[PDB]
Amino acid sequence: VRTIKVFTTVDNINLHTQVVDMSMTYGQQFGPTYLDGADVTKIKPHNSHEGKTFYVLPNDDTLRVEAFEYYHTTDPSFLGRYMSALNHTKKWKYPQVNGLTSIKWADNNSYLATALLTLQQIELKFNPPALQDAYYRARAGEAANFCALILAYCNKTVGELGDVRETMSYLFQHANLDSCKRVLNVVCDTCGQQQTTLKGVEAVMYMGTLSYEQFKKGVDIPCTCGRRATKYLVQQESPFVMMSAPPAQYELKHGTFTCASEYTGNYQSGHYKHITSKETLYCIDGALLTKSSEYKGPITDVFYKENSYTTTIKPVTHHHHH
Ligand SMILES: [Cl-]
Ligand SMILES: [Cl-]
Ligand code: NA
Ligand code: NA
Ligand code: NA
Repeated sequence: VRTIKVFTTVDNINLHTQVVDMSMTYGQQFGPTYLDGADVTKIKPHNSHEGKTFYVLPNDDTLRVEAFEYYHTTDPSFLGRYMSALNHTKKWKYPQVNGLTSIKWADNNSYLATALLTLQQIELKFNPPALQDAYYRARAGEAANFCALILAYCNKTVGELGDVRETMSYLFQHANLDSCKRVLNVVCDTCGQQQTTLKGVEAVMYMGTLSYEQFKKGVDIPCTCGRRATKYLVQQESPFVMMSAPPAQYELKHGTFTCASEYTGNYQSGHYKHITSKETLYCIDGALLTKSSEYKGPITDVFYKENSYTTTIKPVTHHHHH
């Protein structure tokens, strides 16, 4: 019997010494097994494998705890999905574009590029150590592990079409937003008013208008007493807000927003671009960069800086002048 020593892991930090029989596959001994993303389940150990680290699934109590502590998931397919994605994302390129880590287009990944660019411009701290560690590396230019984690957390495979709003939602669900608070009021014709308080992810996301200013002034909505009704922002406490809507032609004005995403083309037949407001408006499209003084396009998501906002207008005034 010929053997080699290898290490198994679920978090690539805590290692577990193993002695493997070179006459059996990794799968026969460990279950599903990966070497830096590559599936070696059906491969028998090589001499060159000695001392190397292999990912396995969290198939015993120790690994189950290590994987939960690192990733904050007990989804049994998570490690396989992460490794499957990493085998691709490690071959992607991550150019620095206008000082930010982007992603060269591959595998329908434009939604990931604009999400990654956005993260580098808003204040957001991740909760799972896995995302903390990988995002730090991404900021330094080595974003393969971070991108593979995004795929795994969002349950998207490489090549699958993704939505930026949904992707940000998943990332925010794995981020510390406990201090974020939103208070809204709805004026329902002359039938009454209703205030609502939102926290965390729900305090920083809105679907229906791209304009933060319009949300402060008021948006028209239905209520039980008709379509003469107005919803507006009373109070906001957060370091950013994200305003989203179905793609529509929209003008982005320098200095009035932080960054945005555009979706050109048709449904499930299109492409995302990133627009960032710096000294001028830069459009980052993967590895590509252009500039303009004004930008108009089919915008889907706009990000704004915030700290603390409180309205200085009474309900009836928003209802009648928004
Ligand atoms: Cl972080
Ligand atoms: Cl989390
Ligand atoms: Na950030
Ligand atoms: Na950086
Ligand atoms: Na959270």
